[PDB]
Amino acid sequence: GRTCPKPDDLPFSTVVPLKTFYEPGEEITYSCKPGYVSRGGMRKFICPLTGLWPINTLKCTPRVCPFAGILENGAVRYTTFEYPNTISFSCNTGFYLNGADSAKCTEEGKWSPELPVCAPIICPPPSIPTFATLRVYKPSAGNNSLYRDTAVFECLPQHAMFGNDTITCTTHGNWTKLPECREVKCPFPSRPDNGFVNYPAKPTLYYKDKATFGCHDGYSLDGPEEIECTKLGNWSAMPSCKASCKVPVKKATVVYQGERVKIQEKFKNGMLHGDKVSFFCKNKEKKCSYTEDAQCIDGTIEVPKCFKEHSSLAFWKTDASDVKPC
Ligand SMILES: *[C@@H]1O[C@H](CO)[C@@H](O[C@@H]2O[C@H](CO)[C@@H](O[C@@H]3O[C@H](CO[C@H]4O[C@H](CO)[C@@H](O)[C@H](O)[C@@H]4O[C@@H]4O[C@H](CO)[C@@H](O)[C@H](O)[C@H]4NC(C)=O)[C@@H](O)[C@H](O[C@H]4O[C@H](CO)[C@@H](O)[C@H](O)[C@@H]4O[C@@H]4O[C@H](CO)[C@@H](O[C@@H]5O[C@H](CO)[C@@H](O)[C@H](O)[C@@H]5O)[C@H](O)[C@H]4NC(C)=O)[C@@H]3O)[C@H](O)[C@H]2NC(C)=O)[C@H](O)[C@H]1NC(C)=O
Ligand SMILES: *[C@@H]1O[C@H](CO)[C@@H](O[C@@H]2O[C@H](CO)[C@@H](O[C@@H]3O[C@H](CO[C@H]4O[C@H](CO)[C@@H](O)[C@H](O)[C@@H]4O[C@@H]4O[C@H](CO)[C@@H](O)[C@H](O)[C@H]4NC(C)=O)[C@@H](O)[C@H](O[C@H]4O[C@H](CO)[C@@H](O)[C@H](O)[C@@H]4O[C@@H]4O[C@H](CO)[C@@H](O[C@H]5O[C@H](CO)[C@@H](O)[C@H](O)[C@@H]5O)[C@H](O)[C@H]4NC(C)=O)[C@@H]3O)[C@H](O)[C@H]2NC(C)=O)[C@H](O)[C@H]1NC(C)=O
Ligand SMILES: *[C@@H]1O[C@H](CO)[C@@H](O[C@@H]2O[C@H](CO)[C@@H](O[C@@H]3O[C@H](CO[C@@H]4O[C@H](CO)[C@@H](O)[C@H](O)[C@@H]4O[C@@H]4O[C@H](CO)[C@@H](O)[C@H](O)[C@H]4NC(C)=O)[C@@H](O)[C@H](O)[C@@H]3O)[C@H](O)[C@H]2NC(C)=O)[C@H](O)[C@H]1NC(C)=O
Ligand SMILES: *[C@@H]1O[C@H](CO)[C@@H](O[C@@H]2O[C@H](CO)[C@@H](O[C@H]3O[C@H](CO[C@H]4O[C@H](CO)[C@@H](O)[C@H](O)[C@@H]4O)[C@@H](O)[C@H](O[C@@H]4O[C@H](CO)[C@@H](O)[C@H](O)[C@@H]4O)[C@@H]3O)[C@H](O)[C@H]2NC(C)=O)[C@H](O)[C@H]1NC(C)=O
Repeated sequence: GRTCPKPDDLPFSTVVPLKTFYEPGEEITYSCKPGYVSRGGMRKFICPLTGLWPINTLKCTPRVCPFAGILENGAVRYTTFEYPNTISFSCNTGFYLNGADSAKCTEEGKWSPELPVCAPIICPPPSIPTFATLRVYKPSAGNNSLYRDTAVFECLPQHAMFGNDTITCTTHGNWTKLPECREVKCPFPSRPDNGFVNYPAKPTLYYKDKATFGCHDGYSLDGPEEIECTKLGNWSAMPSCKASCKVPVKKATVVYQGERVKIQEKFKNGMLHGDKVSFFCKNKEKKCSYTEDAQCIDGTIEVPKCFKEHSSLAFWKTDASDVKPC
């Protein structure tokens, strides 16, 4: 007699019982696979005497989970919302994901886990360190702060801040490192030889107290006029009063700070300690002029050997300063 052959394999379906041939009268059942549905549901068929399976209209399609394309204050990555697809979640800047960062459309057509929600990152009010005060703080969310809000500490008078005055509200709802404020003391600064020092009239000097230095005529400071008590207990500097130099020649054109000057004119009131200058010398061979340097150090300046004075107009090809350069 005729038999029906092995039934067609339709997409996303199973057939029960599955055999390679059937006697007329035997029943098969097509079902959608878990996670699929079809217009009509299960199709049952009985092998007819002709041995021909009739037409099967079963169309098995994925279950569709509910629309999950919008995360308030964030983003969803998805292709479609159908079984068995995963969707991914993330939050805009300043929000955190309250829930799982992914979810799956299950064979039952619901999301697992449940869809998350985005919420504002918040820090509680910050603690004030000891001997610190709070300059810049205003809450931006009820009484709490929002992500990347800042607070600024300043120390009490006579206290140095170790660390940094500005804290930020982090992603972890806690603030960045607090700074410490300790009291710091400096010794009295030493009066320099050939000068004086002024600092405030009181028995101890603290962080940020200023001392100013002066020199007697004929001396200048070899460092800054004003110094301050630093966070490490020492002073910003300790300058000396150093001796000025007499102009070492009666008349000469020199280079000072990259320009030609008359040394008698530019330094009519002496040369300060530090003042550097270049004297002009003649190369007799190549009939041209070169410079050698000289510096005022604590009342002494060494004019180069090559320099020849009584410079008006005399020596062949005139003053070294007026001769063509080498
Ligand atoms: C706000 O709120 C937040 C929420 O919690 C807080 O955030 C936390 O920050 C703290 C740290 O302050 C975190 O805890 C700590 O985690 C440290 C890092 O762990 C990583 O490395 C571990 C190595 O064993 C490993 O177990 C982890 O897997 C982890 O690794 C990584 O994985 C990520 C991916 O997920 C990768 O991207 C990373 O690249 C990868 N990194 C690594 C290294 O693999 C941890 O070190 C720290 O331990 C200290 O404190 C413990 C206190 O009980 C103590 O038991 C530990 O021993 C340790 O201490 C020190 O010991 C270590 C050695 O174990 C010393 O280090 C070495 O010295 C060797 C010399 O012999 C040298 O050879 C080595 O090279 C090395 O230098 C170290 O010197 C010791 N230090 C001291 C002082 O003794 C701790 O467990 C916490 O997990 C964070 N949580 C969160 C949610 O963020 C935040 O703190 C809050 N903020 C404020 C301001 O309060
Ligand atoms: C910045 O952030 C800070 C910190 O959070 C914040 O400061 C907070 O500010 C709020 C308000 O300014 C303070 O709190 C609450 O104030 C209560 C006083 O008033 C009420 O009455 C007025 C009347 O005009 C009404 O208008 C108010 O709305 C309010 O009453 C309401 O009453 C109706 C009745 O019709 C209810 O329908 C409402 O639910 C109720 N509303 C509210 C909001 O409560 C004060 O009494 C409360 O105190 C509570 O909660 C405290 C939590 O810390 C707790 O310490 C207290 O002890 C007290 O809790 C009491 O708990 C008892 C048990 O432990 C309970 O016992 C009896 O009741 C039940 C019976 O069923 C049983 O438990 C028991 O058998 C017994 O009979 C008490 O009932 C219960 N008391 C109350 C009143 O419920 C609230 O504090 C905050 O205190 C304050 N927080 C801090 C830390 O300062 C600030 O506002 C923020 N800044 C900004 C700008 O936002
Ligand atoms: C205590 O420690 C703190 C933590 O380390 C210190 O804070 C840090 O300060 C430094 C410098 O002050 C910050 O870094 C620098 O950032 C520069 C990048 O700046 C940007 O410029 C881009 C243009 O090319 C913009 O597209 C960016 O938006 C950004 O912005 C602007 O910056 C302007 C000032 O320059 C400002 O006027 C604008 O309003 C602002 N605009 C915007 C949108 O931001 C780099 O060029 C530098 O090389 C360097 O990286 C550093 O970021 C900051 N720490 C953190 C976590 O942000 C703090 O200084 C210290 N306190 C003390 C007293 O030392
Ligand atoms: C006011 O206060 C303090 C004194 O209380 C002064 O601080 C001192 O300043 C010096 C330099 O400014 C610092 O010490 C050393 O710093 C550098 C770099 O140090 C780094 O590199 C070393 C490797 O050499 C390594 O350990 C670390 O990575 C470190 O960060 C060094 O090059 C140098 O180190 C040596 O100093 C020795 C003298 O003590 C010599 O024998 C060595 O040959 C070499 O020069 C340098 O000394 C410190 O910060 C600090 N020192 C101490 C002891 O406290 C501060 O300068 C002063 N200011 C004023 C204005 O008076």
